[PDB]
Amino acid sequence: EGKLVIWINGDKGYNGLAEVGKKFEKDTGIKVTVEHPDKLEEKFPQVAATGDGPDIIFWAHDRFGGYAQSGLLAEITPAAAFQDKLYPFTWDAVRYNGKLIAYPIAVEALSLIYNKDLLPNPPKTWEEIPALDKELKAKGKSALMFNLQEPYFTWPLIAADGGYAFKYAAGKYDIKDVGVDNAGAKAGLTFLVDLIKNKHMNADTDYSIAEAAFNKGETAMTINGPWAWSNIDTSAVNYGVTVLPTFKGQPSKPFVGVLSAGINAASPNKELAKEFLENYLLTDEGLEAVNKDKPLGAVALKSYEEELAKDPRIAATMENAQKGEIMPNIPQMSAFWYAVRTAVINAASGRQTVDAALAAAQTNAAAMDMKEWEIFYNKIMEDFGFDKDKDVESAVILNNILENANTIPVDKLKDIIEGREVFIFGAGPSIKKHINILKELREINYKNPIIVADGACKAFLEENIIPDIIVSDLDGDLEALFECNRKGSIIVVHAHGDNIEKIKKYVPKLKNVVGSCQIPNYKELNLRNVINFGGFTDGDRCCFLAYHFKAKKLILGGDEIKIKKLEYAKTLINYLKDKIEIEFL
Ligand SMILES: OC[C@H]1O[C@H](O[C@H]2[C@H](O)[C@@H](O)[C@@H](O)O[C@@H]2CO)[C@H](O)[C@@H](O)[C@@H]1O
Repeated sequence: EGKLVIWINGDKGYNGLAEVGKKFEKDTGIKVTVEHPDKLEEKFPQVAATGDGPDIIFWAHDRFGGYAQSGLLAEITPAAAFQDKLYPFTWDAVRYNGKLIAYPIAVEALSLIYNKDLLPNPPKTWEEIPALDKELKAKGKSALMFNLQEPYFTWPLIAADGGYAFKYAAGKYDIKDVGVDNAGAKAGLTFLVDLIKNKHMNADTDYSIAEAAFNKGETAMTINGPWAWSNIDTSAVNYGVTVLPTFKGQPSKPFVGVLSAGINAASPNKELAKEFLENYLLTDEGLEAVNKDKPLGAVALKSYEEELAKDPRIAATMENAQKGEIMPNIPQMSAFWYAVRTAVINAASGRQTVDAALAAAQTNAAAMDMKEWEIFYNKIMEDFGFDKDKDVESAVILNNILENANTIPVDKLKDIIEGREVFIFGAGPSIKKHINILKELREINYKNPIIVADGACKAFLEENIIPDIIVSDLDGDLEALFECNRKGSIIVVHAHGDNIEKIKKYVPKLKNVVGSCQIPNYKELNLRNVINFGGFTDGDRCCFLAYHFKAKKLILGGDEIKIKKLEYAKTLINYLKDKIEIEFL
């Protein structure tokens, strides 16, 4: 690793980035290898978490906040002379918790691309597209085709009439205020699902299918970004780039991306990556070498944007950009994108209704997703030596057992845990002291939810306080638990590679059970009786649980492999201290 490895998406001008790398090698003899693996935004966090991966990563800024909170990105500290060369708003896109975590490259915004020969007057509104499609279908052509597998391309329509991802409240994105299932979101998605049902589009259209059909003159319109103009030029189709159509009188609001280059925190060539990006790529000569391969958009480098801003296609990119919103860079963006992706794919295929698709996305958009959990998960698994495959087998087993015996619906805990000051109790030393604080606090009518770890069951019975929820792996004294379970307590049973025995044993004899697993696949495994809210120990898992179900504020009242679990606990508890009030007792 005496050289530079660079990762950028396959739809970008990586050949042009290689040209810059060749010049870097020419002057410093440092070989530069540009790669474009599939799903690089998801592969990088995995390879980087261990110390592997490229030296420089390229992607829209929206993923970089999750990379930084995981500690995967070195902090960039360019001289003020260099920062002044880039627009300040592009720097803001890559600032996370006051630290710049990447170099901004170019502003990406989707635009409407139309065939002038097939359609010299592109439509101004979505509503008039169905009439245009049947009209074009009389000539063997379609009106519109674009990638329906990535929510990036359908979000402009979903957001036109009021849809939003996370409310921007008082200078901060409120991860609790998600707007993917409000009136506007449903309206936008419905119009898109109607387009499929009415045969104006196919739910199967993906990137390649849409690009092929448009560049072959089969469809009159597509929706894509500046990177796609290069292939359209080669296809000889006479195209134009214009403003996206309006929906219900309101403009389409595409999430605007800023292509950014992050430096791997484990890379041993940090200073080399710094000089390459600052002195080779982010120059008029360097950005253009990339731009002539595949257009970047509105570049962040001021000197080079003055020339591109004259291009009418770039003019439309910014007009569409000004009507949308720069994406957040917060770590929860990964969860939002998965939620919307699944909702669209499910509502498009008809396999699920628009109402239920968005309602499911609403829950899991703000819910912690297995993206910042992949980091903690495997870190804990090999640190203790747990068998990753056994966490699978136990999670699956737990699910099948709950399919036919004595379940409680998830939203009944949502009935308890919401807008309330939930009490979380571990088996700590001050349990009796803090339980005394709570009792005299509950004795005065401040009677709000109570979630307790397994080892605290008997510690609560003795004061005749029946916990509302109990998080347990069914390891120790189960008698105290069982008594609580029928006096009202809901039991959240957690799957453990070392607990598969007692799962099959004690579960069927319990009432009011909800499933838990640590495994991060499960959603892809399509397990519907278990859930991974996040967390390692019963204590911290209680916190993820209350958080997962929209709890206002947490209130807590609780051989090295015993000391090392208490560290992951505080590690994971501090993780949520920036997402929910966490007042200790
Ligand atoms: O579809 C969700 C996806 O949207 C964006 O991905 C864009 C990216 O910004 C573009 O530069 C280019 O790579 O096309 C992608 C669409 O497939 C977000 O940047 C990305 O995080 C998100 O998952």
